[PDB]
Amino acid sequence: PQITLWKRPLVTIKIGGQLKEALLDTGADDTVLEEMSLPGRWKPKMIGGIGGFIKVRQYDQILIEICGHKAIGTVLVGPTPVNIIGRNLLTQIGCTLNF
Amino acid sequence: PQITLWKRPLVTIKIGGQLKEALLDTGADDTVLEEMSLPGRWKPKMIGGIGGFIKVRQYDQILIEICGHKAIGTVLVGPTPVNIIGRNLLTQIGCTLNF
Ligand SMILES: COc1ccc(S(=O)(=O)N(CC(C)C)C[C@@H](O)[C@H](Cc2ccccc2)n2cc(COC(=O)N[C@@H]3c4ccccc4C[C@H]3O)nn2)cc1
Repeated sequence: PQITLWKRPLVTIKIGGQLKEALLDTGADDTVLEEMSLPGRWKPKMIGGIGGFIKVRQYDQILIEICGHKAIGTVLVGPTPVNIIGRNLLTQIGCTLNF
Repeated sequence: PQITLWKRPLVTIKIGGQLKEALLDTGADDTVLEEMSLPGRWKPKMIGGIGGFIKVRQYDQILIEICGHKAIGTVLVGPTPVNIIGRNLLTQIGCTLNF
């Protein structure tokens, strides 16, 4: 579908058998979720944004369904104040910007 | 035009008679630029992101040209590490998300 930007581009995602809401975010290279229960191993990480840096857990090859589109890829989990879908998954679901 | 997300969606902008590069960013409600010389009055402000909060200067009704599309609107200026175009201007240039 097409989505306009008069409101936040929020979508429903399924990950780890849990349902969540997340922001389609073209300015994020990576996908970052608030703390949640995930299975398997993780690598410790740091990412920066406006405001300063956060330590996150990098999870690889995780399956995620994004407004019904499956994707598999890296998901970082940590103190973000908003669930964010970044370019690493946006490309896999065929998402593009048009103006 | 259409832009895919395998790379950062960076565009050229003109603002205050200066040329800059900026990130098309669907997860930003507002437009935020690194420190720059702007004319006229500004209001003091605070915005939050991943990482913590920043104080910014809110400038209103500023003209900005975004990859050749004019827009007029609020522009926040401050310690952001990347020039960001947010939804308040993305809608004015007719930008949309498609998947
Ligand atoms: C009040 O109006 C606002 C306008 C913008 C923002 S935002 O914080 O800038 N925002 C939303 C966010 C809090 C989820 C937009 C978001 O796309 C930003 C863009 C950004 C990126 C880098 C610096 C400042 C702004 N965003 C992106 C990410 C996650 O980013 C990454 O995937 N990692 C890269 C990375 C990793 C280490 C160091 C620097 C960077 C730059 C990144 O592109 N978090 N927020 C908040 C309020």
